Amino acid sequence: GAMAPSYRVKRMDIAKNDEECVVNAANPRGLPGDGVCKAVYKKWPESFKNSATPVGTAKTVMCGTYPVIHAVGPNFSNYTESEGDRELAAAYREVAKEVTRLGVNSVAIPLLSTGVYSGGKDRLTQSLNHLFTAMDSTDADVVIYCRDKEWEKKISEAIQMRT
Ligand SMILES: Nc1cc(Br)ccn1
Ligand SMILES: [Cl-]
Ligand SMILES: [Cl-]
Ligand SMILES: [Cl-]
Repeated sequence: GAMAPSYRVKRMDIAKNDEECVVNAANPRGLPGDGVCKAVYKKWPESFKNSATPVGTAKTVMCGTYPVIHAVGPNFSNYTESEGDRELAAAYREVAKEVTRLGVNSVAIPLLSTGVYSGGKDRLTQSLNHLFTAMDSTDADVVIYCRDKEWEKKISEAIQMRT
């Protein structure tokens, strides 16, 4: 565990993270995909061996000894708001199980279902709150990666508001 488990946010490529493992915003078929998934494929291509896993689940594959936790958030184009909400919460619970099982002291994590799976909606708050629900009982240092300056501000504010 981390000595004083924390949340942090950084605005940069999750492929350049400084943590002991990474969560991929994966697709169910283990394809190279777009956005976070394509950056992860470029950095850790070996981790996409048998990475396919259903919506609402996480599957870890090692790239050398570095764990890549493939977390499949729902595509809100396909799911109802209600079913999508349930699957998004579930993907993060499976990430918390994997992070715990791996025994890491830190994890780099994107906001699931906020990009091309958002169904063209702003899901920062919805995705972040599910992240907190899952990860709050873990003792890993959590570092959330984003690319948008205003998202960075909002995420930082949401973290600081609970400290
Ligand atoms: N490569 C990336 C892309 C996004 Br979106 C967030 C973090 N890292
Ligand atoms: Cl960068
Ligand atoms: Cl996404
Ligand atoms: Cl972002």
